[PDB]
Amino acid sequence: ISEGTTLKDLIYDMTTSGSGSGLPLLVQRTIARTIVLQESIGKGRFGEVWRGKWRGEEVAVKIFSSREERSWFREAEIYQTVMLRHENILGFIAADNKDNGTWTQLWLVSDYHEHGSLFDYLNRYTVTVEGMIKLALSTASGLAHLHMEIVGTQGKPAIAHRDLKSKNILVKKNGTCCIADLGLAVRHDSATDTIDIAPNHRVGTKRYMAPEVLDDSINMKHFESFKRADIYAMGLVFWEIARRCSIGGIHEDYQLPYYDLVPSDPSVEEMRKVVCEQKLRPNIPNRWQSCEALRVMAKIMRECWYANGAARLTALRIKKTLSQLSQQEG
Ligand SMILES: CCN(C)C(=O)c1ccc2c(c1)NC(=O)/C2=C(\Nc1ccc(CN2CCCCC2)cc1)c1ccccc1
Repeated sequence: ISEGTTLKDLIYDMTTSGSGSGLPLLVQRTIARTIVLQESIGKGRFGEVWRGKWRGEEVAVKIFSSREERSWFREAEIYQTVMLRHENILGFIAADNKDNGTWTQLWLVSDYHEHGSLFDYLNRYTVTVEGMIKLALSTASGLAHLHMEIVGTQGKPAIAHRDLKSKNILVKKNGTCCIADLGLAVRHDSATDTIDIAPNHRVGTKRYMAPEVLDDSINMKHFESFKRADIYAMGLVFWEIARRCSIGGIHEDYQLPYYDLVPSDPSVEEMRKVVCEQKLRPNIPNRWQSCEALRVMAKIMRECWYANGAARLTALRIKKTLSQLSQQEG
């Protein structure tokens, strides 16, 4: 990397390039070994997220442990060798392995966002009518790009998230959402009908798990079942976004789905009794019937919380309906 080059210039070099893939392997190795670590920003299920600084500019670094090498490679392979660079998808920068053995350092570099995740943003701030649509449209457009498959070698395979939640979705400076953490994700090619992962066990957060996954009725051979499972998880995220929407002071306190039906850190058996056995779904308050924006969101939510997978809406359908709703108020 030559003198005077900035991170903002590097983003343009990979996005407007001939191939929509990431930065070169030698360039990616240089970036990771130049990042000045400032402070630990947060932690999830795999690794620890740290706030770094490359040539003055703020950057996000995910330091993975030597034991969790599977989670590091899966995310790095999905972010690189596919061609997926979208506005509503986390802007990947670099992936590097420093040492060897038990003291192996696994790094994952991406764009930094001051507001943080949707979970931290909603618990701290109250959204407006126009703002609520912007967060929902971006989340719908994000998964629409992931599920979209372009056939002809130069395109991208169909990817299912498998673990969609408010903690996994980050919010940008302009109030736009970007999908993050693709460590548990699954790739699919329609030309040969093959899936990279080993399908046999349940994955992700139990709170956001689909009923088909919970009662083992899900057909793991079918890729559409994984796509439809993400739609149900997106509907639970859509429930909490519209809940914090204030129309003249009237707004509800931020709570996770099934907060009154399930406690913190739930088991497989406990979540099965609410979703599968009793067929209970998150409560939609009466005040939501007042305005158009809150009423349309509630209609999509019930059309995403179906017991049957095939009956649920598609990622492009939620994207198209929200785009028409946004045009009503600009
Ligand atoms: C390519 C793999 N990586 C690095 C990620 O997936 C990843 C993960 C996480 C982040 C990120 C990227 N970029 C960020 O800005 C990230 C995160 N940004 C962030 C930035 C600032 C805060 C502080 N926050 C506290 C609550 C009120 C609002 C401000 C909280 C989170 C982050 C880190 C840990 C858990 C949840 C969110």
